[PDB]
Amino acid sequence: VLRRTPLYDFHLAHGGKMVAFAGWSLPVQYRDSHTDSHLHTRQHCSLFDVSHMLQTKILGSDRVKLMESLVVGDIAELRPNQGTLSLFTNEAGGILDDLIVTNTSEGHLYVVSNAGCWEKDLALMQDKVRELQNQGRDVGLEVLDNALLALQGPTAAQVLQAGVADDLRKLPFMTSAVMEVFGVSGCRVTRCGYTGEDGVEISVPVAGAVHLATAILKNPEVKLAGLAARDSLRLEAGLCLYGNDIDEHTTPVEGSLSWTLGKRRRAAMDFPGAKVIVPQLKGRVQRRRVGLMCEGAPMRAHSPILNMEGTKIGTVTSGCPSPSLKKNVAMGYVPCEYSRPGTMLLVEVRRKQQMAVVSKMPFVPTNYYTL
Amino acid sequence: VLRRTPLYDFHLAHGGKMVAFAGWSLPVQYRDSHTDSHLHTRQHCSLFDVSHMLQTKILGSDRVKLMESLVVGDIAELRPNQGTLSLFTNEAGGILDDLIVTNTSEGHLYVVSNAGCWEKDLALMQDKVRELQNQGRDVGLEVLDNALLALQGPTAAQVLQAGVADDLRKLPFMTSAVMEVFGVSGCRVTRCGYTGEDGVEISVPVAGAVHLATAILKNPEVKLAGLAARDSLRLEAGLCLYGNDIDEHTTPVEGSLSWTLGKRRRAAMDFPGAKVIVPQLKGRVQRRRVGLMCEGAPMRAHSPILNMEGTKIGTVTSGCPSPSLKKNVAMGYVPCEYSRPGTMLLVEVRRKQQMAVVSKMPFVPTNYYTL
Repeated sequence: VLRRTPLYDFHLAHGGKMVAFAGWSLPVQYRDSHTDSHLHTRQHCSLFDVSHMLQTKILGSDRVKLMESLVVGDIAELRPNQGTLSLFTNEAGGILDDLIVTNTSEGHLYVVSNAGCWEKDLALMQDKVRELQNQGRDVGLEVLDNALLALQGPTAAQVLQAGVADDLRKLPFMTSAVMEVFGVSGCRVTRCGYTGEDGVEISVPVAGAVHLATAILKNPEVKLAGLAARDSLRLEAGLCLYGNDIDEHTTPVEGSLSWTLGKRRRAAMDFPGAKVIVPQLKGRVQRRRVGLMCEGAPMRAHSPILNMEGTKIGTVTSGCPSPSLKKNVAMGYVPCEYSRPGTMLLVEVRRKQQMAVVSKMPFVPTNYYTL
Repeated sequence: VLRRTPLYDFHLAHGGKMVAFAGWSLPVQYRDSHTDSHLHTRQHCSLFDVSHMLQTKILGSDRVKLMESLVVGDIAELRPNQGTLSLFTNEAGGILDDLIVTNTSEGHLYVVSNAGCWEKDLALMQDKVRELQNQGRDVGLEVLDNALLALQGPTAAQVLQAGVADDLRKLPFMTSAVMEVFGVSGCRVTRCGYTGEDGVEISVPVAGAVHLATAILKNPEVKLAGLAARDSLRLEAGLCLYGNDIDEHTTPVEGSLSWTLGKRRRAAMDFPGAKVIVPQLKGRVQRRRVGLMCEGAPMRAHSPILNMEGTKIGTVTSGCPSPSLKKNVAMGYVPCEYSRPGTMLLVEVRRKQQMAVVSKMPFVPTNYYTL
């Protein structure tokens, strides 16, 4: 039995083709092809339903201490209403999940993590809360019930602007604020996304979720976008998909996510998994996540990657055709000496080797709104 | 990595033999044999750590409507601070989990459900919360972070009475109240248990959990008890163990839990699976959960139950030696014609047919405290 978000009937009413995703029923696409939906997102904007993601709040005076004991980012340095992408890492340096953490001006941390890792992540945070409370510290956690919508694309901001009093130009990439959206009070708008385009994510009380979705969709610039387009868009943007490109068996260094380590904590070697991660940062690491491009048929997950001498050196973790570049793009792991952009490699596609080239990611330049 | 309750160290210092249980680290027993611990519980009182159980609060003016859309009991009829055992059912009439729900004098329902089904149960309630909010109703859900202790036995009330101002003789079976216990304020004490004896359950803030357990244990009447004893006690008491005696393929009627079906609920047919369940109340049921007793080798779960001619008619769901009766006890399903107490049957024990007798449950008379 698949779980349903507050927009379930909304999706079906608009031609959504529902499929199973992390135990939820979500549209893989609607009436337009996922390829056209993908292109529409980069020229205008698309609305995605991400209400299945886990939304939590960390309360208490020791909220930052709790969070930093679990993630690799510089959380203390976050200014009010400023957030950062980060990772949950275990003592061995493996990635438990990727997330976004925001320091709200309400005195709490607002966290959003993967739908497919909600049981694991919630238990992890609960365990830490329990640990700290037993030590007499002040901390707590709340699971939010709000729906979550993502409006992404070059015209996403202007579409939302018609529904908010706040001048969105004051909401730079990775900052957020609580505002009334299209009549719905208590929404949190964050300048973020999973597409590489400018965009916002809206945490909206369920009672007003459908109203908000409809209000946004009424704008000619907007079209709904499903799972397929969401995947091709994030891949072109060089963004990881937990469970595919990174997992508990990959550290932030192997995953080419060294940038997620907080500036202060990286230099101090003070973060979860540092004993394994630091030596890798210095160079002692066996593999690296790289981007790959090729012609012909698309490279797919689990496909072997070989050098020109017939030796298997790695595996593709994600891959699909790129509508924006009209080439096939993919992510995979290869030894460091084969990770330089421009390197030619062989990838098994449909039981036959195809010539591919290592490419620097993102494949499609991002268009974030920064000051 | 096993999750730890706040009493992790407490258990280790008291001789607790830790084992994995639903992803948590809990003592299967301590220094005393589980059979002696069992006998101790029915003569004095034992302390059990059940902090791994899911504790949730349902908020809002429509909290009762929400819970009733998920359970089979008459929740509205519960007096302030009165609770009842109930069941989450699916549209097929099967049971998703058993639970205890209390209608607190505050503005919320206090729910306690199985650790082994927390992911399932939490998702069920959270999704229903969102569905009702979408419909314009007022409801919410909070996951409590408190520990949970159960003090069970004929001298349990006497022991706890030394740590509370409230007159426990005025706290009847299945009623509860917020109290300061042994110096720890904000605890919720409920007159309930999983042993058949008189007893209480104490929801206590993590910060004061160890203090409370330590204080309770100072009284010589008390001895810690683990999982093995917990299981033999509940079985003798005729109490179900979700996943064993009842599951998604057993209705409340087949599971001999017709009493959990609310009078009003039966007439309204407004609970999941009512179309299937209610009709069975007439007698249209193919099987029924019963208690079994025998000598020699213990009856074990999954063992076939046969009539005296040797024809298979059912299956054992739970079984273990009974310290209180000095015989073997078990639960299982058989057609209604063989459910009358005293019925002679055969059970495949250690690959051999062994004679058993259907026994009325509870096997051991309960000692619940009622006015």
